[PDB]
Amino acid sequence: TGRPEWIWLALGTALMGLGTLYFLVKGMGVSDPDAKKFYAITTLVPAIAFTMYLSMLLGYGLTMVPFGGEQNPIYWARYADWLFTTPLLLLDLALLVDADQGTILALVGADGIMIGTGLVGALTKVYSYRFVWWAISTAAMLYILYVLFFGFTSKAESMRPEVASTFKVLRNVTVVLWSAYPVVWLIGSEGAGIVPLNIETLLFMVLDVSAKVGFGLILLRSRAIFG
Ligand SMILES: *C/C=C(C)/C=C/C=C(C)/C=C/C1=C(C)CCCC1(C)C
Repeated sequence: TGRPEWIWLALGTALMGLGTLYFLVKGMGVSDPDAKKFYAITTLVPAIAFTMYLSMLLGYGLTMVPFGGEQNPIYWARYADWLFTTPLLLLDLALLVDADQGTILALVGADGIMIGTGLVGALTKVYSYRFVWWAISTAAMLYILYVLFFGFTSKAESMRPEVASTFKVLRNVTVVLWSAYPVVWLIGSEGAGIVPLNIETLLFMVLDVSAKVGFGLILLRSRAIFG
């Protein structure tokens, strides 16, 4: 069907795949138990993204939703990806600063809410109500970011310098990249329809690769994953 955005879905497919393979090869060679746990989690992240990117490329995960007097193209496949990838990334961060079980539960719960309401909003047929779900989803995102910035950064002060320094960089990459998603959603096809789907796809691809492969390289190349 040659939709304008396929080139970005194809490029995201390739980068997510390359990233996954490389992390897989690199993780299989490691013998430290703790480093292996980080490797399995981190490898799974782009592996999942890969499948969803490839599916969308082949014409799946796309549904037309009515609102604003138009049949708007909505890629729901993105939420099936993010439902599992975002909490795994949070787990990597939590294991890094040795966060408590209660903290992890709250972050994942908040993450599930962010993705769930995000998807409900992306499927809502009442234009103005789309933004109510988006508002609720962004709020949950802000809760998560608050915890990583105020809770975790504090927690990282119990760890060695290199562990705290690695966490700060990953914390900063996450805060910057994650905060951008709601904005893209708002001005894109899911929201105000200002930015075209092809460009929107290009934007999500850059953020996704960065948030997963970029994040992954930073973490797995560090000495912080060793027990
Ligand atoms: C690999 C994917 C990552 C790191 C995805 C992060 C996605 C977000 C932080 C998404 C946030 C959203 C909102 C705040 C509100 C509207 C809908 C979402 C799900 C796009």
